[PDB]
Amino acid sequence: QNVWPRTFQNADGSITTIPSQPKRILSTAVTVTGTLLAIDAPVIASAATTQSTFFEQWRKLAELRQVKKLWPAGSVDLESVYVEQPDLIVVSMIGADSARDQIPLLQAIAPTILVDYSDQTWQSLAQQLGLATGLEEQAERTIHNFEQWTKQVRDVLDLPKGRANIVSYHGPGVVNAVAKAQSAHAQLLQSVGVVLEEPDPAWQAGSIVHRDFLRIHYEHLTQLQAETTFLITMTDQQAQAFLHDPILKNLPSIQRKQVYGLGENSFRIDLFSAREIINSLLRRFAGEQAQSLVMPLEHHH
Repeated sequence: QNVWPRTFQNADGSITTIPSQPKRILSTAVTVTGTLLAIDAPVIASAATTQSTFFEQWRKLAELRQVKKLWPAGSVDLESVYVEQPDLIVVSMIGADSARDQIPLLQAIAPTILVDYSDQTWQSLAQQLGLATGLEEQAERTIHNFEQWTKQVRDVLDLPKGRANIVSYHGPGVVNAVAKAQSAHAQLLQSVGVVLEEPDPAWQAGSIVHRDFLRIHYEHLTQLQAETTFLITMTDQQAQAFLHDPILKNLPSIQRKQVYGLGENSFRIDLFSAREIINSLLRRFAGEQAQSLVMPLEHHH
């Protein structure tokens, strides 16, 4: 019968023994909280962004589930963790929201696990979170339902002819970026039928490398060939700056007026920002097939 206690494999190759199924999960990493919510884990409290907020893709869901907002990233409050009486404490390995250095102190309060969201998809992260929480079946269900959804959406979209690129636009005089072939963004769009133009890895600027984005000198933007451009972290209103950038006036996507914001929450892909992104593709490209496939933040509360 027993699958508790169990031992969780932390992202750094350490381990953490979890004596019983956690029912009071506290997240020290605002980024991880999105995926805890995605699999309906019993999260009772979560740390926040440096700006003391929950990520907007899921904030409303966290508030609805009464997830207590804790400290802003960068100011881990060990005493508030003690107060929450957690039975599982979740820490990220890499990022502003990472409480990795506090693991020894955290482990003194409750079983503390270490996960990495920076180097894998939310889906891969969801599977690991399922093991830590006994929600393996829920993780798979969430992942699979989502996959089936993208298959359904793929069938109803009427995308522009040709290819698209995925750009993070900051304008002239500054490093810009293009989504890489293995990025979560590229995989998501490809899953609903978008055919992508990939960036030249030679364009790499500086020494900071990320899984999702190739960082590049602004001047390389003029070399993009795709007939469509999707803009990271931008609304269509904000996209105007890209459309009206005189240096970019010859881009095929600008010539065709096929430049589209991926939305304010599209920097990082989790279930909820992915949902928003896919919803925007339905509304733009699926016509009156669009609405019935649009997915809410949640339903059947």
